[PDB]
Amino acid sequence: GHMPLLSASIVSAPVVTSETYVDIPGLYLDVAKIRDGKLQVILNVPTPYATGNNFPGIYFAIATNQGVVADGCFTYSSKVPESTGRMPFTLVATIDVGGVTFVKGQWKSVRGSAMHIDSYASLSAIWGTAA
Amino acid sequence: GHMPLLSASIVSAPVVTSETYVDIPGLYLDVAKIRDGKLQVILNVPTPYATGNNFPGIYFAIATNQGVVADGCFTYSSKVPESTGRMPFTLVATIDVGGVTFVKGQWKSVRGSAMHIDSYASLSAIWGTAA
Amino acid sequence: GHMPLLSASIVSAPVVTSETYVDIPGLYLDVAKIRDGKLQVILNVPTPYATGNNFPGIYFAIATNQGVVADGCFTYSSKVPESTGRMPFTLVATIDVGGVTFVKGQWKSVRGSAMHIDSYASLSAIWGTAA
Ligand SMILES: CC(=O)N[C@@H]1[C@@H](O[C@@H]2O[C@H](CO)[C@H](O)[C@H](O)[C@H]2O[C@@H]2O[C@@H](C)[C@@H](O)[C@@H](O)[C@@H]2O)[C@H](O)[C@@H](CO)O[C@H]1O
Ligand SMILES: CC(=O)N[C@@H]1[C@@H](O[C@@H]2O[C@H](CO)[C@H](O)[C@H](O)[C@H]2O[C@@H]2O[C@@H](C)[C@@H](O)[C@@H](O)[C@@H]2O)[C@H](O)[C@@H](CO)O[C@H]1O
Ligand SMILES: CC(=O)N[C@@H]1[C@@H](O[C@@H]2O[C@H](CO)[C@H](O)[C@H](O)[C@H]2O[C@@H]2O[C@@H](C)[C@@H](O)[C@@H](O)[C@@H]2O)[C@H](O)[C@@H](CO)O[C@H]1O
Repeated sequence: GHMPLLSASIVSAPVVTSETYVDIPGLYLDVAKIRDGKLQVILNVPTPYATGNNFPGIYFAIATNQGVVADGCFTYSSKVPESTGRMPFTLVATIDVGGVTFVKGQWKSVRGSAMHIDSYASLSAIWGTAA
Repeated sequence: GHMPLLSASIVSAPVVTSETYVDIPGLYLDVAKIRDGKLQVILNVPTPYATGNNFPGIYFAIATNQGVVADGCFTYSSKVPESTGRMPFTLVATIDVGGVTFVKGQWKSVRGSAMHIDSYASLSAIWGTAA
Repeated sequence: GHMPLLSASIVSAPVVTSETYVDIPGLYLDVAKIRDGKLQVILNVPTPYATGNNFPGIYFAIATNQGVVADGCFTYSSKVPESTGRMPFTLVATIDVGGVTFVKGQWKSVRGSAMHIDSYASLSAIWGTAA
């Protein structure tokens, strides 16, 4: 149709620790399957947790073929929290589509944390034009 | 008009405890008042808190006539926190409108928590098409 | 173009304490540079922290020429946390453009907190119509 909404959602990912950004499997939009204008991209990870022994947390990024375009993180406020609580995370970025063929979510450990998704997470994009 | 933006906002809700998803009163979009294509729905509860004595928290869901389409939660990282801090929460889901007549926000207790909204919260939807 | 996506992003702001809402520098959309219909506005501050000695936190607002349209906050759950963890924050509001010429992000201290952004934050708007 004429006003594309793109969405990918997952409910889990294998638990991993990574020093560097690695794809969150399943959070991937094939944009080439839009060639001009803009995409407002939301990465929504509403119920993540991190396990670790040095102020755990998770960095998240939005990436295209051109690499990371935006990132951010949550961290706990204790070195070893009593419980690794669920720390809702959302990241919003707008990309110029004019060598972008895909958008994806990525994550990376804070201080060696293991990264946990065990429920709904999504990557969404709304197509628009420049002003 | 030709590119509908839907929005509902509230500033409070009666405090309740619920084992199961119950509507957050006022976060409701009448979609039937769109019949094809997609809605990107955001549930934004930026300043909630939970009270309780067993690692309190709140689950939130986006639901249509067809039930819950996405959910997630925040939880505290202490069994009884010193203070029940404000834990911003956002949830994003894209729905195929092709027996959807309404979208609403819902919530449910984590471990018997009382659920508190006492400031701005919103439910938003942007209409688009399949790709 | 015919379906404008507006975006502004920053990676830092001078650290300040404020009793009242002050602009977050750089999170500003010139809307007048749209005169009818709606804007869905997202303020995304994914990696803020607050420093303070009385349950620190940050309030955030979306404002237009007409003032604040929505706000919310995060707060820590300890009076003086062991570490001031990163507390992702998102705020979503829909505005009727019919004396709006700009949209901006603002912030304000919780209990005298110093306010910290030292990585990506964004303010985004998608143009639509009434239903
Ligand atoms: C409070 C806490 O951290 N509990 C951990 C247990 O996690 C809970 O497990 C039960 C099933 O027995 C439920 O699945 C519950 O949803 C789990 O709690 C959720 O996840 C944890 C990690 C926290 O984020 C909590 O706030 C959230 O509600 C866990 O099964 C055990 C062993 O792995 O550790 C407990 O500390
Ligand atoms: C630190 C704390 O939890 N304070 C609680 C009190 O809540 C504050 O009340 C004052 C008015 O006296 C303000 O309204 C302030 O905004 C309230 O704090 C906010 O809400 C609490 C629940 C926390 O989320 C806090 O971080 C947030 O800023 C509360 O009135 C009393 C009794 O109910 O308990 C205090 O612990
Ligand atoms: C755990 C913690 O709070 N550490 C604080 C230090 O902040 C870390 O500094 C290192 C560089 O040495 C990195 O830049 C790291 O990313 C910083 O941690 C990040 O920011 C702090 C404020 C927390 O939000 C943390 O969770 C987050 O990962 C800081 O440099 C020093 C002195 O200012 O204080 C430490 O407590």
